[PDB]
Formats: sequence, structure tokens, C-alpha cells
Amino acid sequence: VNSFSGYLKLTDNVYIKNADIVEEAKKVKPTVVVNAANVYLKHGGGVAGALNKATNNAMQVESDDYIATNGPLKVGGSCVLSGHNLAKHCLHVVGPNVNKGEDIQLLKSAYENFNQHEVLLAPLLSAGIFGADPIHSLRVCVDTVRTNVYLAVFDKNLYDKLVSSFL
Ligand SMILES: OC[C@H](Cc1ccccc1)Nc1ncnc2[nH]ccc12
Ligand SMILES: [Cl-]
Repeated sequence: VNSFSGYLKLTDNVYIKNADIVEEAKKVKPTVVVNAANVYLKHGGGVAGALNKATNNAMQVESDDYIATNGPLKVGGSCVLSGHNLAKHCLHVVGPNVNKGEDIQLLKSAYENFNQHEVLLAPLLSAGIFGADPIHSLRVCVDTVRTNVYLAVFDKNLYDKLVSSFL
């Protein structure tokens, strides 16, 4: 039993809810919140920009030190950093950004990072400003993640289409 509330159960391990991931993380304080990161951990917009704003830019400061030490992430890769005031940890995961021409096949690799954590609060990878079809992203999530994932879809209209169209 966990403290996530109001989700629809898509599968044995995948749940979905119309919610602002920022407000969800603040309420639940999950062990792991997933960020829709880029390889530079530049959290300028989308989910990343909003999560960073909620940390008063502490996420960006920590991320800049991480990049200075380690260099950029790989597309499809991840790193674990602090969750600041939002969660214990933040799993920064880089899904492909179609608006950069990045290979969409890497979306499965991106979701595989979730399997290293027993329970996660997450957005749909490569959705929003990363340019992928959120319906496809949900399918890859369900077919790749085996740990317990609580998906937050900010857009209510998009949420209804994902649920109604889910096979
Ligand atoms: O896939 C991630 C989606 C992308 C999206 C945004 C808008 C319309 C359609 C798709 N973004 C978010 N999901 C959950 N919480 C969020 N907080 C801020 C952004 C955000
Ligand atoms: Cl977005």
C-alpha cells in the first residue's frame, strides 16, 4: 500500500491520473520523481522547467555540478540526483526529442531506467515538447516498465484520449 490516490489502473503495475506532476510530488513526496530531462540537464521548459522552478532552481544548481563533473547524459540514459523538496530522489531520464530528430526507438531504453526503482511518479517520456505521440509513449511504458509507475498527465484532454484509446 502506498499514498498515491485517484489513479486509474491500466495494468498490474501501470497507473495513470490527470494531475500536475509538480503538485503531485509535493503532496505525495514519493521516493522517486522522474524528470523529463535532456542530456545537459538544462531544465528550461516542459516538465523539467516546472519541476526545477518548484525547487527554487536548486535542481538546476545541482545539475550543473553533475554535468561539470560527468559530462552529458546519453539519449535513453538517466542519472539519480536529489529530489529536493519534491521527493527523496529525482531520476532524470532522457527520452528522445523528436523536435531534434532523435531516434524514437530510444524511448524503450529510456523507460528501462524505471525498472531500477520499485515505485516511481513519472510523466510520459518524450511527450509534450519532446515531440512524440503520447499514446505511443504510454504503450512503450506499459510494455517496458515492470516496477510500479504512477503516471501524471497534466493535460486533461490528453488524459481522456489516453484512457479511452488504451488497449
Ligand atoms: O509528457 C509530459 C507532459 C507533456 C505535455 C504537456 C502539455 C500538453 C501535452 C503533453 N508534461 C507534463 N506532464 C505532467 N506534469 C507536468 N507539469 C508540467 C508539464 C507536465
Ligand atoms: Cl512538456
